[PDB]
Formats: sequence, C-alpha cells, structure tokens
Amino acid sequence: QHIIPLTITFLESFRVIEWHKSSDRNSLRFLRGY
RNA sequence: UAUGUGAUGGAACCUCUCCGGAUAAUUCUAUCUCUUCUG
Repeated sequence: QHIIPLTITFLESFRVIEWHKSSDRNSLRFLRGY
C-alpha cells in the first residue's frame, strides 16, 4: 500500500470535547460539539 | 482513537442593574511614686 502523510498546523487555538461513556455517546452534549 | 456515497456548531457578547459613601475642631494642667520600725 501507499501512505500519504498529512500535517495540520493550528495557529491560535481550538476546541476540545471531554470524554464520554460508550452508552452515553448520543446525548446532547455529544451531538453538539461533534 | 475514528469507519467511508451526506458534519452551515465561525451556528450563540457572560450579558443586564448599583455615587467607595457616612461621622470626627491636630487639639492640651495636676502630680507621680510604697514600705517606715518600737521612737
């Protein structure tokens, strides 16, 4: 197979969602911020 | 650490309301100090 590397260089900041359980991955807190 | 024919989340102002305020002449006279030995 062939591998094509990619790089993403952020500039200022970005948003991160927190960890959720497998059974609770369809809540409002997960759908928003997906 | 995703799973793939489908992600406007850049898709949302911690915004709004509240006298560091009130009262006071930089003025002025009565003592202080305890053990003395027969008196």
